[PDB]
Amino acid sequence: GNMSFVKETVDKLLKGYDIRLRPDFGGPPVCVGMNIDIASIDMVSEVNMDYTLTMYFQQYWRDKRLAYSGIPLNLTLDNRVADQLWVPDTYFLNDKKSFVHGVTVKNRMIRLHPDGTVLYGLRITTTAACMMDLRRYPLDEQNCTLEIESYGYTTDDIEFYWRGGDKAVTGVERIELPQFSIVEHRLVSRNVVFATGAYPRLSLSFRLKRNIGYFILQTYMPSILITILSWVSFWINYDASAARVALGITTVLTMTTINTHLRETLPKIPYVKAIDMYLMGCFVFVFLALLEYAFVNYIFFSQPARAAAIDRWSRIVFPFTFSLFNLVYWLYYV
Amino acid sequence: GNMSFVKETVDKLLKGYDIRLRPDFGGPPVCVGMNIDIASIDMVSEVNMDYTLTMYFQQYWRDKRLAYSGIPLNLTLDNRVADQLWVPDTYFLNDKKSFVHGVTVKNRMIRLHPDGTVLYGLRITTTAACMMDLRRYPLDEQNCTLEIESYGYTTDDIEFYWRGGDKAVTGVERIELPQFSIVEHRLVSRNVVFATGAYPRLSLSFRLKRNIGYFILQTYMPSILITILSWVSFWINYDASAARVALGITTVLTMTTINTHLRETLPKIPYVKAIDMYLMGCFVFVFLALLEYAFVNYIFFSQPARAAAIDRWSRIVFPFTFSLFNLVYWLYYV
Amino acid sequence: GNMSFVKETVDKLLKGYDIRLRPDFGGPPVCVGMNIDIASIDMVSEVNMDYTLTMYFQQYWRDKRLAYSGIPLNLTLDNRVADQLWVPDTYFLNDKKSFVHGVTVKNRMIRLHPDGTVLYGLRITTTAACMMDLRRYPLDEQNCTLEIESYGYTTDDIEFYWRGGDKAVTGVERIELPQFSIVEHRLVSRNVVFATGAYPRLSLSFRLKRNIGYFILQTYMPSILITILSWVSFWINYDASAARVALGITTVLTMTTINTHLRETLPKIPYVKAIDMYLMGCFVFVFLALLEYAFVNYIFFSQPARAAAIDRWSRIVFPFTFSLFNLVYWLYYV
Amino acid sequence: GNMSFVKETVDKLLKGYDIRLRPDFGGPPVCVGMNIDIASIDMVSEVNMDYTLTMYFQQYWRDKRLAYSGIPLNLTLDNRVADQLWVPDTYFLNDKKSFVHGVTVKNRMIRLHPDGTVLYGLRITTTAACMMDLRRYPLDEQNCTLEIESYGYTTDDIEFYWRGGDKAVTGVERIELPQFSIVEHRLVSRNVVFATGAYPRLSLSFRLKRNIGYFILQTYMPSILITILSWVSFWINYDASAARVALGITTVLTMTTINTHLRETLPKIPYVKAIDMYLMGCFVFVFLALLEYAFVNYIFFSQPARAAAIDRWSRIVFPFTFSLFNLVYWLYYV
Amino acid sequence: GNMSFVKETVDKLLKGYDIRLRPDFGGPPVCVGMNIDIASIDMVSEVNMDYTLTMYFQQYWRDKRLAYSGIPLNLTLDNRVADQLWVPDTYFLNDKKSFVHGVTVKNRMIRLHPDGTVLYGLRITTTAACMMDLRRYPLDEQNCTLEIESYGYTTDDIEFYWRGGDKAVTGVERIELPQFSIVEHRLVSRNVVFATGAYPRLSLSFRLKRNIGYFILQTYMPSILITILSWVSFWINYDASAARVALGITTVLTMTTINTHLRETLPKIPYVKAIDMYLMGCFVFVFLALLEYAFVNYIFFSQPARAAAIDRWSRIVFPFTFSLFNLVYWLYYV
Ligand SMILES: *[C@@H]1O[C@H](CO)[C@@H](O[C@@H]2O[C@H](CO)[C@@H](O[C@@H]3O[C@H](CO[C@H]4O[C@H](CO)[C@@H](O)[C@H](O)[C@@H]4O)[C@@H](O)[C@H](O[C@H]4O[C@H](CO)[C@@H](O)[C@H](O)[C@@H]4O)[C@@H]3O)[C@H](O)[C@H]2NC(C)=O)[C@H](O)[C@H]1NC(C)=O
Ligand SMILES: *[C@@H]1O[C@H](CO)[C@@H](O[C@@H]2O[C@H](CO)[C@@H](O[C@@H]3O[C@H](CO[C@H]4O[C@H](CO)[C@@H](O)[C@H](O)[C@@H]4O)[C@@H](O)[C@H](O[C@H]4O[C@H](CO)[C@@H](O)[C@H](O)[C@@H]4O)[C@@H]3O)[C@H](O)[C@H]2NC(C)=O)[C@H](O)[C@H]1NC(C)=O
Ligand SMILES: *[C@@H]1O[C@H](CO)[C@@H](O[C@@H]2O[C@H](CO)[C@@H](O[C@@H]3O[C@H](CO[C@H]4O[C@H](CO)[C@@H](O)[C@H](O)[C@@H]4O)[C@@H](O)[C@H](O[C@H]4O[C@H](CO)[C@@H](O)[C@H](O)[C@@H]4O)[C@@H]3O)[C@H](O)[C@H]2NC(C)=O)[C@H](O)[C@H]1NC(C)=O
Ligand SMILES: *[C@@H]1O[C@H](CO)[C@@H](O[C@@H]2O[C@H](CO)[C@@H](O[C@@H]3O[C@H](CO[C@H]4O[C@H](CO)[C@@H](O)[C@H](O)[C@@H]4O)[C@@H](O)[C@H](O[C@H]4O[C@H](CO)[C@@H](O)[C@H](O)[C@@H]4O)[C@@H]3O)[C@H](O)[C@H]2NC(C)=O)[C@H](O)[C@H]1NC(C)=O
Ligand SMILES: *[C@@H]1O[C@H](CO)[C@@H](O[C@@H]2O[C@H](CO)[C@@H](O[C@@H]3O[C@H](CO[C@H]4O[C@H](CO)[C@@H](O)[C@H](O)[C@@H]4O)[C@@H](O)[C@H](O[C@H]4O[C@H](CO)[C@@H](O)[C@H](O)[C@@H]4O)[C@@H]3O)[C@H](O)[C@H]2NC(C)=O)[C@H](O)[C@H]1NC(C)=O
Ligand SMILES: *[C@@H]1O[C@H](CO)[C@@H](O[C@@H]2O[C@H](CO)[C@@H](O)[C@H](O)[C@H]2NC(C)=O)[C@H](O)[C@H]1NC(C)=O
Ligand SMILES: *[C@@H]1O[C@H](CO)[C@@H](O)[C@H](O)[C@H]1NC(C)=O
Ligand SMILES: *[C@@H]1O[C@H](CO)[C@@H](O)[C@H](O)[C@H]1NC(C)=O
Ligand SMILES: *[C@@H]1O[C@H](CO)[C@@H](O)[C@H](O)[C@H]1NC(C)=O
Repeated sequence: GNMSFVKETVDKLLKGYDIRLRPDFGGPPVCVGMNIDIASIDMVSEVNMDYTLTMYFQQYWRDKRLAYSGIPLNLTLDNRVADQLWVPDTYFLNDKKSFVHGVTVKNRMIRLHPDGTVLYGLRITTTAACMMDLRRYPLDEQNCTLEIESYGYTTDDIEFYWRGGDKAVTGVERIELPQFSIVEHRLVSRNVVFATGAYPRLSLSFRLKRNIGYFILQTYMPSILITILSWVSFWINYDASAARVALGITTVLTMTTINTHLRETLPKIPYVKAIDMYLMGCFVFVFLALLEYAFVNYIFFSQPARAAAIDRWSRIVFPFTFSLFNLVYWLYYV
Repeated sequence: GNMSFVKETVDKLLKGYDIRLRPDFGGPPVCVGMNIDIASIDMVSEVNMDYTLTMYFQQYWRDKRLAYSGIPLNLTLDNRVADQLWVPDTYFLNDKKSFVHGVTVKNRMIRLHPDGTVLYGLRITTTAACMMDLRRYPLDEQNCTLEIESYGYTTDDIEFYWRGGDKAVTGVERIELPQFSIVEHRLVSRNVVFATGAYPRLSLSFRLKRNIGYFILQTYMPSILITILSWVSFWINYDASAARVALGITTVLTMTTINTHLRETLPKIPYVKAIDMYLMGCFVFVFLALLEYAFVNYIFFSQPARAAAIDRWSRIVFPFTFSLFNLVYWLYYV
Repeated sequence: GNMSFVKETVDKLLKGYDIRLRPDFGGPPVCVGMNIDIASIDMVSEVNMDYTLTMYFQQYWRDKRLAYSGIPLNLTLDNRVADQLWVPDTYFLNDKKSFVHGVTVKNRMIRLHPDGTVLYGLRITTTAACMMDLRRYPLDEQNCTLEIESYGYTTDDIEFYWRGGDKAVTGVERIELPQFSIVEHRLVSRNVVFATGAYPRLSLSFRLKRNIGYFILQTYMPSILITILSWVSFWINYDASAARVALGITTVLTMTTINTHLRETLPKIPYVKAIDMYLMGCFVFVFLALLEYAFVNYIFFSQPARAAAIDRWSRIVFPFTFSLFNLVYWLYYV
Repeated sequence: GNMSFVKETVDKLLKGYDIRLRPDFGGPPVCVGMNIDIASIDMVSEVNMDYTLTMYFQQYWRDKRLAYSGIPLNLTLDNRVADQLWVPDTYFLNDKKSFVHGVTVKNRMIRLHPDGTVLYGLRITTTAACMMDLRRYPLDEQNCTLEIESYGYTTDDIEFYWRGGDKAVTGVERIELPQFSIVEHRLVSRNVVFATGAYPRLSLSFRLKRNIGYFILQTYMPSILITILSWVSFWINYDASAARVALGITTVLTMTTINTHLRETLPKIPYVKAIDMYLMGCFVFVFLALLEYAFVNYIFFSQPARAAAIDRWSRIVFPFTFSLFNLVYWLYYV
Repeated sequence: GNMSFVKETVDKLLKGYDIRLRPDFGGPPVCVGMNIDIASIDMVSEVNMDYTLTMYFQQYWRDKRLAYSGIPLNLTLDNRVADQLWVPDTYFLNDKKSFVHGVTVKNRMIRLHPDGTVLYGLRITTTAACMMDLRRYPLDEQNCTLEIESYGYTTDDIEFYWRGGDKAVTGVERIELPQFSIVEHRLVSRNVVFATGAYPRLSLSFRLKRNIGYFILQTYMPSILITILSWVSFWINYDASAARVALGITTVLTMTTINTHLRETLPKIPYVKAIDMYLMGCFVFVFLALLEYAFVNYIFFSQPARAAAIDRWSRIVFPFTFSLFNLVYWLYYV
């Protein structure tokens, strides 16, 4: 109610307050509770192995030196006063690049409570590093984490606990990933023992299961249809060598074009993937079909009956072998 | 007219002023009237799901600590004095990267009125996230919003409203996006009850309808023409096996190439859209035409009359099926 | 010319000087002459509809409060003194991203003259926004401007004029652009009546004409060559249908490939372009050629005389129709 | 355990501490031990010949001006006090771009010991430059270094050394790169004599060996298969001129397409590489095959026995010559 | 060397020192000797027409106001002290983005000598604009200059010179450009008479000659081979019309594909280049070959002897004309 009285109280609290000293200095470690409200996951990139995360990050502790009485109201002070208070040396272990928004002001909130309780909130957009195993891509299921740790202090000086247990991290439900779909998020709290000593550690881990419909429609289906078309050559009269040659080589060319342009579109992740195995299997299949036709034409003149027998045998073997290969591929990667 | 008198008045007003105290602290919430004058909309990135906007953002309120007498003319102060007054902690809920233009000086305006009225203007460019459902793309209509909220204060301390009813936001017609076309913009003034409590909320949302002519001329028309060309093989005698084989397979190759180049040129949004269904339908059609020719060629030796009848049936079946497919597609996506 | 005396005079002038108060407060508006010396127009990006510019921008204005006497020289002070003066709130209406170079120091020059006049120069690299009309691309003629306006002051307080008349802008001739040749630059001074009174406005506009040689040699010529090659099928014995089918379909494939690759190379602005119209016209022509050949081959057995007549008439019509289409295209767009 | 007593001790330590003077200024050089704990290696781009690194950098030394007695605790101070001390002018010789993360605070640790020993830690993400000789790419083996030097001081003022011997650098094993695989890291400590004087110099070097399986699967195998397909025309009766013409020319087109697409997908370093030699060799082989068929067709009508002999000799020579070329390629570059 | 005495000396020197006043203000100009030690040149971009350069920039002058006595040893100070002295307003005329490396400390050095001599060192990376002409690309040879000039002061107040003559710039030998090869570097010390007076201007120019082997292997050789293959149709019996038509049209397709892929790979610089003329020439050659064959086929039935004569004449005319064109081209650009 009295602006001047509140100002006097705040100035008295700030007077004699040494920001260079943590609260309860020389005593038991000060516990800090952390709450994360994930506004949205911006973008996941396999090329850079990173995901952009936008969130509200709030820390909660108690500083005795800041305890004040006579004003029952919680004091949500202006952000600019935050520079005048001790704050935890919280940082994210695996953020490649992070920043705090500043429009129209720094997205920063300080709230004091009569018992000396301090609440400090930030709005952070951080690009965290998530190493991914893409052997089973695009049928992959990644597990991307965000780590939180104190920088200078140890467990003897500061301890981290999740504020609210499994309810501490909110907003997972409303996250919209156009390509992925969040399956499960977990919170872990523990201590990491470096050679220097023990440090607090908090981990927020999501598991993301990748959508597959787009890759089935746009990637696998063209290859399957090209492989099927390659078998048209079998039901062709052997005398019409020109048409069979044109069909086989054109299907091979189409397979090469789709493979290379998919590689161009798909991320440049340099190692083997399931999609690569399937595409090379289809390519080997069409190549073998053309080779079989060449063998048929070669032995066609000497033993036409054996050539016809080979052609009709391939008419069954090639679709059968392709189906068997597809069954093996789907079982292995599902 | 006396600059010394004005300087004395300003020094008196700033003397003892506490930036940490909102106007009428401990009393009624302070009303804030916000206006946005949009300069232009830069880009609408579907890949990153965000739009870039530039606007003059003005906040209007009253602070009694700044009321002065004797000077009828309003005080248009330098932008640096804004660092010494109190300003609302306005922030944007769905922004990813925003900044204030500072050339040549920071684009910040402070205007004080004799009755303590304060007007505070910025020139802000922001990249606001906007989740897009591109299933009906490119025939889709999107709805991109901009949310404005007080980061620290609650509805008990501050209240937002649009200064000027629905005339608060201007320049919508002056926006000229080459790609989209603005349909309707709405201003919403509400309250949101988070776990902490109630916050004001001002939402300015546009609905954009994507222009279609470019995709009609550049994407659908070539696919339709290739589909039509695939039907040429029907008006060919079965003897010209090489001719029909080459025609069908080259139409298939052309379809694949145009599909791949459209996929690469179009945004890499990795899920099924309308255009992809259309392209796969056309590809299925050319595949079926080639397969039909193969079947006719195989059965022509045994039952030439039956094969000729099947071909002449296909001559009309294929265009009819394609027309039905197009009708179904263009009803399902209109 | 004593260094200590000069320092004392400068301190005295800065003593009792209020930055927040404009000169001639509550009196005549302060005139501000402006000069621009353009160093180099970096790039003109059509995709982002913007252009990068680098220039020397100088503001020249009288100031009674800074008048000094007894020193004949015009003081040239460090940039770090400019923060202690009053400067006009000049900004640019349509700069997406503008900044001032700061290596090895801020490119800011302050010069004071005994009569109280002040010269203030900056070196600025600004990315201005230029909305382009590409309906006649690449034969377009853009008009890209730069607007200069006061931010918080009105014409009742500050006036902008081009100091030097039509010569106030220099270095336009030395500008070099890979794709454009500057035709004409214009300077305009006016006052724009916003809601909050009038505002001074200085517009500097350029008209840019796009070079056509690269597009002619790289886009239109190959399309014309393939169009001509389409007619080759006309001077072919129709009995050998396989060769003609291959020729027509492969010309269509080549046309599609070049069209897609030009789409990939050319900017991705999604609407109608003259180049697009030309490419679609050529594609339509080759498609019609293949269709005519198919119809001739179909009717070749009913009456060879009619087929030969149709073929020989096509040999005349298609070059004639193509020439007429080219005439229409080059006359409509020029 | 006395807060005010420790504050007094810290103020006394900072009382008269001159930052601008090195410890023991004018006396023996101050030995500085350095440790690096590498968090991760972000990426290794050959396009810019640079790799991004992130690590904790710790400097350990002694300053007599910062020695305290009576307080057994190691004073772990706030980061903001680091600006009031002296720290070595350590810098990296080849950092194109580097920064210190500031979320949630600048990751800067200051720790003081009773004996005046100071430990100073930073979390640095940098972009080191690493020139690469990719002639043997993708079978290359890069040597990428990070060099550390004093910017202003000489060996007479400061002497860098590795703290704790070769164990000064940790986290090498935890580094994971999708494409490479660390073989060995080395630490070098020395002095470098310039014209001005001798500078201490530290060097941390990595030897990265590139993974080869991805390119075997993606690039070499398609080319080998295309070469084998080109060989097919040898086992084709020379009467089928159209068949062999189509086969050879289509194989050439396929080789061109894969060559161009692989050149685009691969990094754009503009000089010769082993993979380029391999692709040009395959192109040479397919060109020779088509030329051989052309010669056989030309001489076929005159001396058919000679033409058949040439074809059957090509049947053996071409696979043999290709095997020899592959042997040369996989012996020289391995 | 006494710490307290040195600190007293430094404080005395800074006592009353005015940064805004240049040394010998109002008197003779102060000569500045500048050395540049180039560490590396990152990249040269034709798309942006600029080169990235990292260097040590050392200025050398004398300010008697800072002259000290009694300390024979030279002094080296923390970079922060540079904020309290006078330094020249040096800048680079043709830069686009420049920054002083600031890890760990700002890469800045200040050294003082008893005679008042000041040495000032920066570690600067800048992207300098170099207007590159690429008519003769890739056989071109560029001349890229970095200009250095004062901003506010003129030749009356300050003069620029190279400290070390032609040895002022070092490290040019160590520069490693994979794309280019440094041929010569020159230093000039001109004066420029702008409308505001005469300014010093130190120019450092490089001449870079582009390495060409990569383009010969990857760009010219495929075109030559395709042109050669286009002549295969000449050694084909005219009866086999299908084979020759397919060969010609497919060679045209391959030429178009390689030209388009080169366009995509080559920098988007939109004006005619030597490589474009060469590719257009090759394309015209294969187009004329196909046209000649078509004319031969048309005239074959009426005058078979003339057709045979034309076919046998082309086998020499086309290779001879192509060799003549190649001679003209490779003599024009070499
Ligand atoms: C992505 O992948 C990471 C791993 O790389 C997953 O993170 C792991 O999650 C599991 C749980 O799912 C964690 O396991 C937990 O470890 C805690 C710490 O254990 C240490 O300390 C204790 C003493 O305090 C020692 O005894 C122990 O040996 C370790 O040194 C435990 O306290 C937890 O116990 C809880 O669960 C068990 C049952 O599993 C119960 O019996 C307990 O009562 C208690 O409830 C638990 O064991 C593991 O530590 C995490 N890894 C790391 C490195 O911390 C992510 O979960 C995954 N992402 C997703 C979305 O799942
Ligand atoms: C893009 O998509 C967004 C949603 O994602 C759309 O935003 C919605 O816009 C509509 C209006 O078009 C909003 O509806 C309005 O909400 C107001 C606020 O309601 C709250 O407060 C009132 C009290 O003030 C409470 O009674 C109520 O329970 C809420 O707590 C209402 O005041 C508005 O009332 C109007 O309509 C009613 C009838 O429905 C009339 O009786 C009233 O007189 C009045 O005319 C209205 O209901 C909606 O809230 C917005 N969504 C969200 C999440 O807030 C955008 O409109 C869309 N883009 C475009 C271009 O349409
Ligand atoms: C790119 O496109 C822009 C427009 O989008 C062009 O800018 C226009 O340029 C023309 C000149 O070529 C400008 O026309 C001039 O406007 C001046 C301002 O008029 C206003 O203000 C005055 C008071 O100051 C009012 O009286 C008046 O009603 C307006 O409100 C006039 O003063 C000029 O008049 C002079 O020339 C005319 C003949 O043209 C004479 O009759 C007059 O006596 C006088 O000498 C003139 O009319 C126009 O205003 C500009 N646009 C804008 C928005 O300002 C660029 O030129 C174009 N780029 C290129 C390269 O051409
Ligand atoms: C990537 O490439 C870099 C080079 O570009 C490699 O770095 C080199 O590593 C070697 C070691 O493997 C370094 O060699 C060492 O140099 C030290 C400095 O030499 C000076 O001082 C000595 C006296 O101490 C003088 O004799 C000498 O003339 C110099 O003035 C030496 O001190 C080292 O000596 C060690 O080995 C010798 C035997 O060879 C022993 O007798 C010594 O006791 C001692 O153990 C050693 O010679 C070399 O200097 C590094 N290069 C540079 C430029 O410094 C990287 O190793 C490479 N990457 C990988 C992964 O290997
Ligand atoms: C890239 O291209 C630029 C030009 O665009 C080249 O820069 C030129 O470099 C040459 C030197 O290589 C410069 O020529 C020299 O200029 C000096 C300054 O001239 C001014 O000052 C003198 C008085 O001091 C006046 O007389 C004169 O009018 C000018 O006002 C001269 O002092 C030099 O003279 C010396 O050499 C000449 C022969 O060249 C002798 O005859 C003289 O006796 C004397 O020894 C000389 O003329 C030229 O000015 C530069 N041009 C520009 C625009 O800066 C770059 O060199 C080129 N890149 C590379 C790698 O070469
Ligand atoms: C100081 O400023 C005055 C005022 O601009 C300069 O006087 C001008 O001098 C030029 C020639 O150099 C004349 O063409 C102008 O007409 C003069 N203007 C006026 C108002 O007198 C003077 O030259 C400047 N001197 C210095 C050393 O900068
Ligand atoms: C302005 O007010 C000051 C302070 O009262 C006074 O000293 C001065 O004379 C006044 N000047 C004018 C022009 O009114
Ligand atoms: C010039 O200034 C110096 C320093 O203040 C002073 O000692 C000297 O007397 C002055 N001389 C004149 C002529 O003003
Ligand atoms: C703690 O420090 C305060 C302030 O210096 C002092 O008054 C008090 O006596 C000290 N107490 C002890 C036990 O050192």
